[PDB]
Amino acid sequence: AKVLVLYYSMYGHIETMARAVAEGASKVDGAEVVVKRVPETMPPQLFEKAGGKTQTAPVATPQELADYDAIIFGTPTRFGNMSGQMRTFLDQTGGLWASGALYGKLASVFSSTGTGGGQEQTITSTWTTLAHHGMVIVPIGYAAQELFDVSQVRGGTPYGATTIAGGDGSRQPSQEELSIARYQGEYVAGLAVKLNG
Amino acid sequence: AKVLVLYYSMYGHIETMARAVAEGASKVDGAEVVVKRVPETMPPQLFEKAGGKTQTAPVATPQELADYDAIIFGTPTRFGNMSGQMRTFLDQTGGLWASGALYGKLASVFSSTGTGGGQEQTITSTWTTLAHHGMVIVPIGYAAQELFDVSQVRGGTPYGATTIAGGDGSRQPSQEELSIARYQGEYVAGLAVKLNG
Amino acid sequence: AKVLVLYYSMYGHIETMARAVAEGASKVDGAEVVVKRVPETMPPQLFEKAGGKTQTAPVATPQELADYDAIIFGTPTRFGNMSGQMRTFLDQTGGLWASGALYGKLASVFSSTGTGGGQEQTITSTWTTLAHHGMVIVPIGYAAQELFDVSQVRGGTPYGATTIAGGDGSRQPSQEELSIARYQGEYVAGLAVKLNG
Amino acid sequence: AKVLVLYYSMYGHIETMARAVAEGASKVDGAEVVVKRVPETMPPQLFEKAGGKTQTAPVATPQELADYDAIIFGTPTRFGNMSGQMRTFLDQTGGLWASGALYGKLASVFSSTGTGGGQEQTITSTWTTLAHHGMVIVPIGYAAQELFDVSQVRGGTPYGATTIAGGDGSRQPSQEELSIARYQGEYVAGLAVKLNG
Ligand SMILES: Cc1cc2nc3c(=O)[nH]c(=O)nc-3n(C[C@H](O)[C@H](O)[C@H](O)COP(=O)(O)O)c2cc1C
Ligand SMILES: Cc1cc2nc3c(=O)[nH]c(=O)nc-3n(C[C@H](O)[C@H](O)[C@H](O)COP(=O)(O)O)c2cc1C
Ligand SMILES: Cc1cc2nc3c(=O)[nH]c(=O)nc-3n(C[C@H](O)[C@H](O)[C@H](O)COP(=O)(O)O)c2cc1C
Ligand SMILES: Cc1cc2nc3c(=O)[nH]c(=O)nc-3n(C[C@H](O)[C@H](O)[C@H](O)COP(=O)(O)O)c2cc1C
Repeated sequence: AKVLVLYYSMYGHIETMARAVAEGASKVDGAEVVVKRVPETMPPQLFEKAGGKTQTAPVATPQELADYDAIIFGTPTRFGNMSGQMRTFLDQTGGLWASGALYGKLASVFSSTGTGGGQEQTITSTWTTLAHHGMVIVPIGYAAQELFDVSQVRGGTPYGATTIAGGDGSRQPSQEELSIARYQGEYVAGLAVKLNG
Repeated sequence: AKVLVLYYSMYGHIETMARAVAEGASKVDGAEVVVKRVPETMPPQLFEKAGGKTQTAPVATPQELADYDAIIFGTPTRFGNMSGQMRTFLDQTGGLWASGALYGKLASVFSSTGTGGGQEQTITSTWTTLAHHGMVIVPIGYAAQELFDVSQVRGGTPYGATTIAGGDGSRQPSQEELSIARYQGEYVAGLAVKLNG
Repeated sequence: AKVLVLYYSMYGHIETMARAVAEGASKVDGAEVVVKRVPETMPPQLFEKAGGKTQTAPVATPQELADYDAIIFGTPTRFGNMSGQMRTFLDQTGGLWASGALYGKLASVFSSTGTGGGQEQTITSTWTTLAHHGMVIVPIGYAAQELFDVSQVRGGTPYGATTIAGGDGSRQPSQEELSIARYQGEYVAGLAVKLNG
Repeated sequence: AKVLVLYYSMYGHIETMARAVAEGASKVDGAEVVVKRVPETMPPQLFEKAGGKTQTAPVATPQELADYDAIIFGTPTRFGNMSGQMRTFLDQTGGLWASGALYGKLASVFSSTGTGGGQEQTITSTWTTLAHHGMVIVPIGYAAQELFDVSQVRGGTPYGATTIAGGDGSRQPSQEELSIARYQGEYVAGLAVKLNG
């Protein structure tokens, strides 16, 4: 089964999560795992001035999403929705929609926020779009034990992995957050192989 | 694979839809299909005096949900949520949650409304609960061609089948609506057999 | 203006929050503030055996909601929805709906969860029902400074105040959580007086 | 009071609805109504070649939103979310967010879809973003009697006005749909004047 980890990141938090998701998915033998980012929509000069992070991941095309058995989408929140960059990219999948190209493929979502608020809404609003394409939606539930720990500030929900970046973006994804992300990658890839071989 | 069509219906619109879902599911070789309703929560006298419909489907226990590979949940809307009956029943699945009993099982949802409003929100808000149980959520997308037909008033969404009961409850599920319902059962039962034999 | 704080609580977390909300609302001169609970739906013997908390607040009727200019709803989560008790109560407001009795009245929501997951979904899914009644929906945004603090585990979202009860229910609402709850009460009551005098 | 009808439209269906919203709002004595569109994000050549409609409304800046007492947002759906154009624009309101510039301002939403699916989710997912800004969210409920009419295919929800463009975009907003749109503008403008003079 082929598993695409497709993400948008400005300051690297989602990028770090995406690598963890891919690390989990890769544990599944017979899962072929690929990490790509959506295009930046900001002018390059404004991106740089804002202190955005340069990223090694190849830039995806909308069309190539059809090549995968499972797609795990990562996006930071923008006021409780996916980012404009991820939205713009998904708005370019009308050809895929019309051909039923993503129908029955697995979909799962992970997110990042500054201070936690909107992390659930970002994931479930993204599920809406996945459903229009007839993708099978994969939440993570409470298999990841870290979800029971309320001793430290941490992202992660039953809807999908998340990270808390801090108001000023200075936090890095924690061990527990990354664990949950790895689990989500393992679980989705396992399902993809179960379904598609 | 074993498929439970689990529903609440007061006036029979969801009951009718549930039978169509079960019909569709039973078309799949290897699928064992069972239809049950959740308990009424209204006092029986008030149920009858409001004109509630007597139903032949047996009443489910929370515990028996563990026995199935796929559960297709049907509920009328109550102001854009699942009904109190369905909510009260799902509130009794804490034991199943604690044991991971529904984890990884397929889930899908169908709804009914008087005049359309809330039919999407009923489905997607039900998905939230399914996700807490770690169920794999199955939307129907646009595979059912009736979804393209805007020439007549018609339930059905990419999130799941729906029916429009009319303001006074006098409408009966239409052929197009029942077709989408059958498609949903068949599709989900197919996935269930693919995953579980 | 008359402000109803209407809540459901099994173990007292929402009850504690509700009192804080009422404490905030009462700071607004010319706001008349009342706290009531929805009926328990569990058999009394099962409630007691589960270690449920007895509560002094009077039990509301559905009809009396019409008497208020603003209603602030509190409910614990059940898998990312409002509780069956709150759902059952709201399912009894069909008379109010048909008469437009809650139309244009202010609505706001607060929630409680064991470990955080579902706290956003509980609030926004509740908003759906409020919208069917034509209630004006009042989120709190980020006026409450505590929402910026990620140094300690704490509830509170831009959608409404929340508390984290812990997996075993042993946590009590924190100073920061209660502050946010008080703010929500103050803010809603201020709006109610602005609108209705 | 000042009312901004802020919209995105590619083929004019939301543009038509926006004009009706503005018509309704202008009926309120004391309401100053302004209609503006968000910037196109598609390359101009691709916009034209796809048959995009030239529009007379001026393009808004993020900054000018601060000048209004009520903002009524219109967007077509993109797979059950707001359009990338509207998302990209709202993503540029971080400055306004940081200063509390939209806090306590009225907000309301209207949508358009090809065949109905996603019209509710578009509205409610837009509400999420409004809530992060602390805006007071205004659904329309069932005040508009057309919402009771299931005899013809018709947009409109208790969450806000909608229109059905048809699979091929050839439908024009109907009289019933435009009536609901006008009602929404009038209602929101009335609240704006009540609160702000
Ligand atoms: C336009 C905008 C909107 C934002 N909205 C929220 C929000 O609603 N809640 C939150 O906690 N953080 C919010 N943030 C913070 C971002 O989610 C955060 O910077 C992002 O998760 C960092 O991930 P990245 O490093 O992968 O880009 C917002 C930031 C921007 C620029
Ligand atoms: C409490 C209550 C709330 C309702 N809310 C809505 C609603 O938001 N939208 C709608 O179209 N119909 C609404 N209705 C209509 C029911 O959804 C409708 O009667 C039901 O779908 C019929 O299905 P059934 O025959 O399976 O019971 C409501 C009915 C009741 C009793
Ligand atoms: C049926 C059931 C479902 C629950 N679902 C969740 C959940 O999804 N997320 C969560 O963090 N806690 C969940 N809990 C915990 C409750 O939300 C928690 O006990 C409640 O917030 C306590 O508030 P109270 O003291 O006011 O009753 C659930 C508890 C029960 C009994
Ligand atoms: C990328 C894309 C996604 C779309 N998704 C949906 C959809 O989920 N449901 C639907 O009914 N129409 C969908 N459509 C149709 C648009 O919502 C429709 O063309 C729009 O409402 C027309 O409004 P406008 O004339 O103001 O641009 C989609 C169109 C595009 C281009």
